[PDB]
Amino acid sequence: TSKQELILVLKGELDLHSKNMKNVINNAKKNLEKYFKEHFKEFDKISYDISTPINFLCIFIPTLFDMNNMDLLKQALLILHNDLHEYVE
Repeated sequence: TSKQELILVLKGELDLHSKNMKNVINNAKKNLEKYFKEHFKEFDKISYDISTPINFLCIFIPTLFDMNNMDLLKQALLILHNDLHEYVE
């Protein structure tokens, strides 16, 4: 029903394992359970993908939307932002 995507952006100064993908799995997962552990049972799924190693990241968070009130992207927008904000590399 509802579809959302977060245009991530990293750097090409890496040549061994990308923390980007690991950042989504750590968040998309931690966030998911966060709703299941805090709210017991919610309604929202998260996914991600890589758009060329020398271009940009393509995040695709699939959510039905209904009882979220736009309070789940706070972590997604922060994780990606902080990633390209300071460095965290």
